[PDB]
Amino acid sequence: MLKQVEIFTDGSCLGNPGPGGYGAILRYRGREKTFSAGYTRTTNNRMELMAAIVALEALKEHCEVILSTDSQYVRQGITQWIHNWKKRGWKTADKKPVKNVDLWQRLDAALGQHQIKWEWVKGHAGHPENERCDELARAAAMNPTLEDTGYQVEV
Ligand SMILES: [Mg+2]
Ligand SMILES: [Mg+2]
Repeated sequence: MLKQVEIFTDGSCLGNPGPGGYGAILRYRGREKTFSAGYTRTTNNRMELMAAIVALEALKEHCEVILSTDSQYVRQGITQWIHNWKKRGWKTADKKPVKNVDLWQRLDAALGQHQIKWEWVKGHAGHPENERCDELARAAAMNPTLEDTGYQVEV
């Protein structure tokens, strides 16, 4: 029996690129734990990944994780893209580098540590933990303290 935990994630960004942040909630037994940090120039999609990465890397043993997010980008990557990446060596079909490969690879490493059941959510409405993660992410985007060193500036 693996430890059973719940993770909720969201990203937020004031531009594209602009200041942004991530928010994550990790719930196990009774102890609830929040994660957030703000970055001076990033994208929403990079913050969506960081939220999952940071919450997963926090786990210090093999767990059964229920991971809830409304990110259509993470969903597309998890369910549509990463299988192609793993047989093409993390390049596109045209042999080009994959966008955000630094975070996708880091997320995939953390994903391999646990038994993940993904819960895709249509929207914040009717999901209080996912809306709290948006609040956490937005709060960090309004008070950025770090640089997103992996963001390759597209502008
Ligand atoms: Mg989001
Ligand atoms: Mg958001």
